[PDB]
Amino acid sequence: KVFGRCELAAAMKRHGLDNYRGYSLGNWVCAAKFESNFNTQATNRNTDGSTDYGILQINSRWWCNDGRTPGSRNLCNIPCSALLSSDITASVNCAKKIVSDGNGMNAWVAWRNRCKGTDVQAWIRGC
Ligand SMILES: [Cl-]
Ligand SMILES: [Cl-]
Repeated sequence: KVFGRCELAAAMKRHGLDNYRGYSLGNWVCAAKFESNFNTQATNRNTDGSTDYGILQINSRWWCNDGRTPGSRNLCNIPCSALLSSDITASVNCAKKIVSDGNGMNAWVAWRNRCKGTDVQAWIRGC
């Protein structure tokens, strides 16, 4: 499914992402917009043989297991296929592990390049 902006903000808030590990909700909505365009089924293949999966583009080298990525670590202990559900539970739970690993939201390239440093609260305005 393709979430609307406020629809995703409300779901992310129910799943505990607002201010999680120091990141206000607008960070997570902005991240999803530029990572997946709010589509829970987005996938993108990388040069290293990994693939990024779902609404938050979680990577198959470090975080989820897709069975075809060399050097897999599966630190979220989840099959990547579960991250293509229209229900964001599995992606949120893995995102919480990622953002707790020591480099904050810098794991998300699109967030680093296109959200960080902007007024991210605008992404939840009007909701
Ligand atoms: Cl915010
Ligand atoms: Cl998989």
